[PDB]
Amino acid sequence: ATKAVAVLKGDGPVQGIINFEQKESNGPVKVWGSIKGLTEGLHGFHVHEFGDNTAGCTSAGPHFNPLSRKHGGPKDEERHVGDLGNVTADKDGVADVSIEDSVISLSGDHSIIGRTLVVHEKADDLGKGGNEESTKTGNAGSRLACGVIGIAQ
Amino acid sequence: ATKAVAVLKGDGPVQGIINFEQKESNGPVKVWGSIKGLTEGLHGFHVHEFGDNTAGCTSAGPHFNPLSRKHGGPKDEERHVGDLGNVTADKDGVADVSIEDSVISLSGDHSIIGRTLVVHEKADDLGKGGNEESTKTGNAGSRLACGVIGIAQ
Ligand SMILES: [Cu+2]
Ligand SMILES: [Cu+2]
Ligand SMILES: [Zn+2]
Ligand SMILES: [Zn+2]
Repeated sequence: ATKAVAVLKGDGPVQGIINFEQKESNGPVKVWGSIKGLTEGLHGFHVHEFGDNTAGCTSAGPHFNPLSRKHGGPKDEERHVGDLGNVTADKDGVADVSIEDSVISLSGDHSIIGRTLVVHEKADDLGKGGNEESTKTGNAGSRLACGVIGIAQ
Repeated sequence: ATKAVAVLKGDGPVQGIINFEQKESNGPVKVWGSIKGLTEGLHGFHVHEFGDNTAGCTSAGPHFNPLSRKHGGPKDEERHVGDLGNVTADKDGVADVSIEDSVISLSGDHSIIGRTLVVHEKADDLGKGGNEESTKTGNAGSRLACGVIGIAQ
């Protein structure tokens, strides 16, 4: 898959469309798009294991983590594959997302296709917060909106 | 993936949740579940190509057809990989689904993971409807509800 897409929808204001592009299977993938209805500031943004939205964002499970690593930030080695960090929402509550990541992929074992993109209530502390939650979730709070990552063109 | 799920939802009442299970990579996918809000009778059931929902069901594109054959029903040679036939809606408008299929898959070129499951307005003439549209859609009409097929536990 050179391209994927996810429509984030939630039980509330937050919604947005996020796009993933991988030009070759070994390449970095770029994730760009808009999330709306956020509060201003930092919000955790991750790919969660399951593409299951039967119980909303809660059925997606924990961060996608094929390597059984601990939680980190995108630049950390000790991170989970789905740790894309934070995205910032401006004053109008809008996140113009722009991330480039080389751990996640749209093909093979680290494929994020069919899994869930989630945008969180609070900032992800990037595993630097010094308590067990930090290394699990990054203390990023609830899942405001989520969507299953699907194949695009 | 041994399991997958699609939460079927659209612009009106028609909604449902369809599960997929494939016990070995080279064996059949069991699909099962219920849709609701359907008019009594038969409804086209197909996996469309893209799991792109930016435009609702409209952006999902054509029937997933990796080997370029023409539209058929689940049991034809000349079928498209996404051609899963028709579900039947009872007088309360609930359609229960049990399908075992050997052409779709949850792994490899035929993988329906990350693509869009669509329940249609009208019935699929199984491609044997005799006309140029029949050989593309089976005349199933509007996309009433759809979901991107995600990986499940
Ligand atoms: Cu998360
Ligand atoms: Cu169709
Ligand atoms: Zn994580
Ligand atoms: Zn077809």
